[PDB]
Amino acid sequence: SRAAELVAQMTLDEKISFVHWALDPDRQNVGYLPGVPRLGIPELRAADGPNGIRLVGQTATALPAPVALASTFDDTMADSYGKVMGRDGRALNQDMVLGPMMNNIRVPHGGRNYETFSEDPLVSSRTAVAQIKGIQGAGLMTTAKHFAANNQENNRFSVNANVDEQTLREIEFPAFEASSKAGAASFMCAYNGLNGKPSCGNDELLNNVLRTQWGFQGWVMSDWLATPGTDAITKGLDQEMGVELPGDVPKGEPSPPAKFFGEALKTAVLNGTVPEAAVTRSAERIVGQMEKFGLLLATPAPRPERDKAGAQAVSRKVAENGAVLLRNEGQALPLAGDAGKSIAVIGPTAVDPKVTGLGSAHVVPDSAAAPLDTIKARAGAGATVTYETGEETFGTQIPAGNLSPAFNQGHQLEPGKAGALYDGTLTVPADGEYRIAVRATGGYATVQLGSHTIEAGQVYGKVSSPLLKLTKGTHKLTISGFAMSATPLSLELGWVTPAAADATIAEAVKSARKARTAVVFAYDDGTEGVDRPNLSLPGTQDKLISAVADANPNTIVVLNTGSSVLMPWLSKTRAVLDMWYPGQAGAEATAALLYGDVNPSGKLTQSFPAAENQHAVAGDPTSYPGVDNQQTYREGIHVGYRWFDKENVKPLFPFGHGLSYTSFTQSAPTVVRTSTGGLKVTVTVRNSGKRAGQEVVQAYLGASPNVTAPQAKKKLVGYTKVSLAAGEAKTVTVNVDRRQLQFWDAATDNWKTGTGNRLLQTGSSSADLRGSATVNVW
Ligand SMILES: OC[C@H]1O[C@@H](O)[C@H](O)[C@@H](O)[C@@H]1O
Repeated sequence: SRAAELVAQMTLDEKISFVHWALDPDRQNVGYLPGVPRLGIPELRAADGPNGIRLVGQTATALPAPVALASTFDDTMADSYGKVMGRDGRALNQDMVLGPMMNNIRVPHGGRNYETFSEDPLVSSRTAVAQIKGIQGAGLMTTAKHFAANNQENNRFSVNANVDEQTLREIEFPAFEASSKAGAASFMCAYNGLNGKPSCGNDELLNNVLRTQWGFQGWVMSDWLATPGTDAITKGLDQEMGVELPGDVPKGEPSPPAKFFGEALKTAVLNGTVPEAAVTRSAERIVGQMEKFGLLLATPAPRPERDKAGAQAVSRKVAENGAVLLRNEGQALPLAGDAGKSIAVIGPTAVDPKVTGLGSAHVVPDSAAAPLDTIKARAGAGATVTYETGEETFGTQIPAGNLSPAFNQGHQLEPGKAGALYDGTLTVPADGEYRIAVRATGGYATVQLGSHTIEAGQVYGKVSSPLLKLTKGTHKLTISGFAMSATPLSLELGWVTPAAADATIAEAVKSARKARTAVVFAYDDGTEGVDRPNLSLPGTQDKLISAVADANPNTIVVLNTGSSVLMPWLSKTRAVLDMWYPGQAGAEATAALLYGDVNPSGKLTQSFPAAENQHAVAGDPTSYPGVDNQQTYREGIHVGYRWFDKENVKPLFPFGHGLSYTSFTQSAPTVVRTSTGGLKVTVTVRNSGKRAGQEVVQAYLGASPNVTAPQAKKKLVGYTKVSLAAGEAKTVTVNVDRRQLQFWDAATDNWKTGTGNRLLQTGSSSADLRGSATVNVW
């Protein structure tokens, strides 16, 4: 390997150039390094993110949400997803993607739950490794993130999470451990603290666990402005990400200075307070990955062009395989015969599709079809398909009546500039619930109305419009923002009053009375940076669905929601199809699933609570979100379905749930120990219905009678998805790795096998387990 010898030839300045990301000269991505031309080491570029390459001013494939990929329960889908991402990044001049994210889904409100995989470590580990191998086999480096315990957005910049060792080793770490062992090029350390030190300054995490124990060969970068000090380079952090940015920086200006790993690091090396060996080691790790990826060849592999058609096909297939049919009463779905030829489509995401979540993972595709249009196509020319908005997101510009001083709507700022924008008062005509709508183009704005903060700008979608409970009278309103370099910032301030919502609802209801079938699209607003304030659909969408389902007895809800959501209207509907955020081909996939051209086969990767405050972290500020910047993961390993099982609570929908348009039968499982002490579980699955479909056979193991440490009531220990023609049977193998039969023994500081007679259950969801065997584990 040449990397150590090349670094040995570098000056201290040349070494320090690798350890802090600078701005992209092209002003598109997250970070750039200049390399060292005299040594044949090229530039390095990194872009977000976990569901496709995000570049300012350059579109790329917007894949379905990470949660949708995980809900396929299919490692081959993750491989395909990764190959598309890697090829797009290579084609678009990048060398790394900043993903995947693989934090556990712990908090139902967690803003970024859409951007990660599961509440279960096995599903997270399998999805992460298959995607990383796909991205890296296409030539692009990955960045497993956010190491570790970044399971919420609330106060992520300052909170410290105290997590016991067994919980870390069994729940949060497995996907990172598997990603390290699969050769992920890099890790990104988390904003939050872990067990008393910032993750990005935690030697136990980044050196002892990650390197001494797991053997990680790559480098660790910080999250954006998460580096805690210059000394962090001696604690396992190799690379500082972030600089101060008023907003956008024009092309041709210098990159703003690094805070801790630039000038300050040079000063600390030259005065002896940081060993030069630490800089050398970090540069060697980076350059070693560049070598492994072929970047140090005198003549490197030529970059590919985009394969837009193949990317569309994979995006479609993932959405078709990860959508979850939650409810389907009396074969309401698939739509067929007259029921499929007279439809009232309702909801804003039927015409402005919900393609990706909000935040750094947001991707704008070249184009995305509208579900209204793909439903119209599929229903056929003879059909009647109507459309009503149902749920307005902007409403109308707030009357000048209600604003003091008046707000100058529209143009705010000339390209480049930042500023305060507005300092004034909003007068509310009547106590009620109002959407307050902010529509920014050409930059970003931040609106503070009373205690509420609203961010608006491209990664936050076309409009930001939270429903706020406001009393009659005045409320403080301040605005500020910034323009991008090419484009002035323009900004509109609107509202949707209670009356305006009722009128839009009534118009939708009328269309539902007229059609045989009502298909209501409903969406949520999960974002990086803050958690959802509650688990309900935002706005007035509950009231909409309830009114439509009261008026039409054939109401189907299509969810474009990133995580769990409450469904108080559930019993009034006949079917609910969860498309997650389904990516650029989501509309095509949605029409195909609705008509049964594809048979739903996704399963949930997380538990949906039955009530706002009944879930694993509810009712305890020291567990969520923390107090005085401190939280403790008091549930331990009993998170997600493990918590519902421990507490004997029935969730709205359980882990592993997902219906099909066909039926399946399963035999009892047969089990044989493998040569490594794992298990090979065999189940014969028959499609006993009339349609081809896929089933996911899930294996759960009960507690060892020989272990006194915490154990889950049942643990997912393997799964295998199978495709069956109508009438067809296949004998399916479910592999159980030896590690799944073990627990983390916080005495021995090591894995220990949980021996003795244990219950093995097989079936098609955590709540539909028909097959069983006693397994004597040894
Ligand atoms: O965009 C750069 C980074 O921004 C941070 O706010 C996010 O936490 C990271 O996931 C992302 O990669």
